[PDB]
Amino acid sequence: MLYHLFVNNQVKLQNDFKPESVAAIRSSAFNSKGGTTVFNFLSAGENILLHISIRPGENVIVFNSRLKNGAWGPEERIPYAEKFRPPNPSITVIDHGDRFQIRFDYGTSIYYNKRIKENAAAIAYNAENSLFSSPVTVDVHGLLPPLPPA
Amino acid sequence: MLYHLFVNNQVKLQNDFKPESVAAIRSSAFNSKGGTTVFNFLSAGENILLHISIRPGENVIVFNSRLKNGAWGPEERIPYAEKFRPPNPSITVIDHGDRFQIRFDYGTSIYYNKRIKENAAAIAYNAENSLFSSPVTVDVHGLLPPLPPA
Amino acid sequence: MLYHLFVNNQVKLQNDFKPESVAAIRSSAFNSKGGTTVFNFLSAGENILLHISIRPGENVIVFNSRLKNGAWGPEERIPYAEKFRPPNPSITVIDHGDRFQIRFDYGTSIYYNKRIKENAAAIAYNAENSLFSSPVTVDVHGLLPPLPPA
Amino acid sequence: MLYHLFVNNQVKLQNDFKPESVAAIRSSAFNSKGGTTVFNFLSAGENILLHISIRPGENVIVFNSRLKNGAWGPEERIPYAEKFRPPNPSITVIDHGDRFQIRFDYGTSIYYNKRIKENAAAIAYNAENSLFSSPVTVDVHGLLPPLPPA
Ligand SMILES: CC(=O)N[C@@H]1[C@@H](O)[C@H](O[C@@H]2O[C@H](CO)[C@H](O)[C@H](O[C@H]3O[C@H](CO)[C@H](O)[C@H](O)[C@H]3O)[C@H]2O)[C@@H](CO)O[C@H]1O
Ligand SMILES: CC(=O)N[C@@H]1[C@@H](O)[C@H](O[C@@H]2O[C@H](CO)[C@H](O)[C@H](O[C@H]3O[C@H](CO)[C@H](O)[C@H](O)[C@H]3O)[C@H]2O)[C@@H](CO)O[C@H]1O
Ligand SMILES: CC(=O)N[C@@H]1[C@@H](O)[C@H](O[C@@H]2O[C@H](CO)[C@H](O)[C@H](O[C@H]3O[C@H](CO)[C@H](O)[C@H](O)[C@H]3O)[C@H]2O)[C@@H](CO)O[C@H]1O
Ligand SMILES: CC(=O)N[C@@H]1[C@@H](O)[C@H](O[C@@H]2O[C@H](CO)[C@H](O)[C@H](O[C@H]3O[C@H](CO)[C@H](O)[C@H](O)[C@H]3O)[C@H]2O)[C@@H](CO)O[C@H]1O
Repeated sequence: MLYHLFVNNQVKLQNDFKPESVAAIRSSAFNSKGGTTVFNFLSAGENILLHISIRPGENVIVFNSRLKNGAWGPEERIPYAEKFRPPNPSITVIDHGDRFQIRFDYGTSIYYNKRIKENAAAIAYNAENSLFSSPVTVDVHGLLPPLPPA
Repeated sequence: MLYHLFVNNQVKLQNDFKPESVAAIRSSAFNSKGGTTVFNFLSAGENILLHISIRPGENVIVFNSRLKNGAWGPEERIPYAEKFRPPNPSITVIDHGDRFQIRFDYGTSIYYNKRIKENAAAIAYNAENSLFSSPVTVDVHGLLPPLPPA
Repeated sequence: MLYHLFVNNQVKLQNDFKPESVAAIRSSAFNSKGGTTVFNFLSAGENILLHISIRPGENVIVFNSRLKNGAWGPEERIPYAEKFRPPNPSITVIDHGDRFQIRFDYGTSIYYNKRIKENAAAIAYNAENSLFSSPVTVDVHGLLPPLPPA
Repeated sequence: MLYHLFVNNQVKLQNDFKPESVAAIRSSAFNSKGGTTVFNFLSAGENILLHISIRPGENVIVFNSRLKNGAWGPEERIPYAEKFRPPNPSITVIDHGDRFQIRFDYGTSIYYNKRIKENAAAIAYNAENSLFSSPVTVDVHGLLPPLPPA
């Protein structure tokens, strides 16, 4: 399923993003002078299951979770440098049941253990001066599709 | 290369769309009550190498070519019905040197012999009440990529 | 990297199967009346890092590990029924660092925590009356490749 | 549909190779010192619809056709040099109705107008000292599949 997720907006998923699901986010551009860019996977009740806060200025990517009216929990962070590949940077998220796998253009995958046991009903995209395009292309799969030889 | 082509706008290709090139156009939606939707492959001098006029009302898809300040030539047309597959309809265009191959979601390919011997420098998208989303996702290849087993 | 793995034989990998690596095994046939079929991921020292024993007669698929001249460890099982799709069944294995993910044609993935900390140097295929063809096609990737829309 | 085509043998297709069909042939090896290697697309009546003679020693690849007990027609040639990419060279053939498109690893496609109007029922592979592995992996599609971003 293809979705066009606009900045400071979100997309309501046709089906719940759950175990086996794969979300491939791709941007048509890379704005070098962009600021903090955020992607959230939200449950039907608007809980933030997965929070991805890309911070060029602070040189880190922060992962966290939070209930709608709750506080953020401990942060899991990695360095921002050498993760995205211009001019079409991407972000791939896979639900492995007990944890999410997050892959950028470079480096090894990032694994984030699930904190809120609910499936995602929507994906949000927030930024004042986005690092990526608006919208970003989002292809969501119910399971990993057949792979090309290369 | 990924591009986001907005309605009544166009995208300047990073490289010329020429023999072997493949353009995969995908829409995040299908507007059943949409009107005539148009896609043009333009040369650097703005000649319309390939004109694709999808007409739901007239129930036909018309293919043609025209120089910037010239007149349209003879039309090559096929029935509109049962070509697109909602909710993510697509259009694939391949440059085979002496002709273009155009493929929709259903039916056999359409072959259109080249009339203006120039390479395409941009792709335009025009519609008053588009049948597709805005923008549409466009992945352009310099050659056919490796194919998945399915 | 493409390999042709023959029954009761193995293939030596050009590169070590390590974190991020993906192996897509595909069969050109499905012999419904075949017997127990095994696939092993071996280390350079010939330790069996991942043993996949497909037993149609016992209606089960067994996962385990063992040192070259050591004993099998505790078994991890899953039903055999409705996992493979004829006439071209497949098995996909992905190294996630701390565990392997194994996916068949249907159902959820199976996750197997690593027990021997070494990378795989070869993949073996054993059977007297295999459920699959000989050889089976094996495409091995250093990392997940770009994914098609479907 | 996946097939394993062994040298000096052939595979009978489950479906007729016809317009829109695509056959991706891939080798698990490249024997630079091999000799002339041939691939034929045959009709049910065993007419050779498309003959591809790869001759490294003559530095040429020859295309032709001929009836089961008939004579070769006029040859269509292209240089052999820099067409294949080791260690996993490939050959892709697409049926465009009025002609076949043949693509190797490098260079532009070769187009061959159909001379015998029948669909292919089998694909043959012949060689005394093949440039490729035995068997070669062959994935046959009824139509072009969705394409990955790259
Ligand atoms: C080094 C360190 O610990 N710094 C902390 C900051 O990371 C932290 O900033 C917040 O971090 C959370 C995730 O841990 C979010 O990224 C949060 O931003 C998001 O929530 C905001 C409301 O809380 C607001 O809605 C933003 O638009 C949205 O992006 C971010 O503020 C701060 C605050 O907790 O503490 C620092 O110590
Ligand atoms: C049955 C028949 O022959 N009908 C003819 C119409 O198809 C034709 O309409 C024009 O067709 C051309 C392609 O053949 C274009 O689609 C054209 O529209 C486009 O160009 C316009 C300017 O000429 C304008 O810019 C539109 O926005 C753009 O989409 C379309 O008008 C008419 C006119 O030639 O004749 C009919 O006989
Ligand atoms: C219910 C139960 O516990 N059954 C046990 C069997 O599963 C088990 O069978 C062996 O299981 C291991 C995996 O745990 C292997 O699959 C093993 O087969 C392989 O090793 C054999 C030598 O041990 C032999 O080489 C086979 O060819 C090879 O495939 C399989 O026999 C048995 C024995 O451990 O115990 C049962 O209790
Ligand atoms: C420059 C030139 O014209 N050379 C001609 C050769 O190419 C030609 O060789 C034959 O070419 C055809 C294709 O046109 C085949 O490739 C043929 O090989 C195949 O058929 C053989 C029987 O005719 C035999 O069965 C081979 O095993 C099989 O691969 C190849 O010999 C020759 C002969 O036609 O004439 C040259 O003038």
